[PDB]
Amino acid sequence: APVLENRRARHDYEILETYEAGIALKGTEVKSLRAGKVDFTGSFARFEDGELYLENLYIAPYEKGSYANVDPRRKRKLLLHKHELRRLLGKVEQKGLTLVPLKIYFNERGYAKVLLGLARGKKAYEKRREDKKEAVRRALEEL
RNA sequence: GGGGGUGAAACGGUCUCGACGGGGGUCGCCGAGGGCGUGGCUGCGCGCCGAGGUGCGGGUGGCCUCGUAAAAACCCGCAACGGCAUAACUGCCAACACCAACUACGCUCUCGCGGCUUAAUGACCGCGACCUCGCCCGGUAGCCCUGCCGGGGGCUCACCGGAAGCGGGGACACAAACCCGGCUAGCCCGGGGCCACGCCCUCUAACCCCGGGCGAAGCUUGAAGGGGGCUCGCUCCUGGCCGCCCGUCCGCGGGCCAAGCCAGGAGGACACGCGAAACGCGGACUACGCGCGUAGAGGCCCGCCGUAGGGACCUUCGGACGGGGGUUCGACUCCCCCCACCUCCACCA
Repeated sequence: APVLENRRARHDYEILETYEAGIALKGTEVKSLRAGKVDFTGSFARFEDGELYLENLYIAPYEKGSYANVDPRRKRKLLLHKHELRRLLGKVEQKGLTLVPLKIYFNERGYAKVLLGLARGKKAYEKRREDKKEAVRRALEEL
């Protein structure tokens, strides 16, 4: 369906700030999300950058047999002017509240976008002893 | 085996709200103290020799060219530089140290009886020692209080000793081999007077200090002065020397002074100064030597905004429907047409 979502932050983690970005991609992914595939892969980013390069994300290839696609979890440009794209960047390197795809989707005109945020929900902070039990019961179920 | 469903949530209005990459602006980064001279000064300039570099340069012999000409080298560096990146740790496998129960501890440092400190048990303390040390009194040797008034402070186990008082043991680690407290160093022999409006003989000082004497030998008082003994002119300052010629070199000329002498005067010292004159009109600047013309890395102005060049950035404009060509804003669709993988079709050798 042309609006779906990525639940890897909605029972697992969830957001502290939300943003969205258009993502150019080579047409070979379009029918698969428009029909009904979704993703849950761990996106990351690396970002001493002018824009904000996302690392990893499946829209899925469209398929019958082999088709003409190339792996979707490659780098993609992210639409938004540099200054407020630096607002999405503003906390991305804090290693604890971290970049997540929230909802892959298309706009009304059929071009692809991703709702994005920065999130946590397992533990108050990692690498502590105390709150790891809440990261394996609770933060794989609730939020 | 081929033809075609189809790889899009819109017949076209399909301008992902917003990326990039060319613009519109910039103009700071950006081969640069935002400049450069195709130009000028001082009676027409300027020297008496000297410049240059390999890719980018530190260094280095004046290699060498060689004056109508400021024209062609090199050892070594730059080469060297050990650059990773989120949101879920609790798993695999590992460990920790002194004493008097007893042999010195209260026992220094060779012996002998009691005590009783864990039984320190004849070494401590109350005491019995040859031989040495100490207190306390006496002597050769040591005495640099060398005045009197109260007391000649007064003697050292050094060299010898327990006698007039006495004690430990092989070390009880000394103070006197020079001392306290009062009168001007008294009592008294004796040296001597200098420096600050120059000093002292006279003076604020019985003239005096006090180095010093009797158990053994020689420098001052002064805060102020008329005259004298000392090194003095009381003490200093009035005119000849000297310092200087004004863009680089000078034609034509030549006086005075900050200040000591030789030598006269003036105030109370050497506490701080009484008016004749050092430059001025010009003679050149290779146009009077070797030379020529912008000499060849002096010193300041005058004239061209030196280009906005040399660069890279924002927003903003141009966008990914499997690719690939039409094209009124895109266009597997409206149309030509390439590949996946399926769906429909005329066949045995």
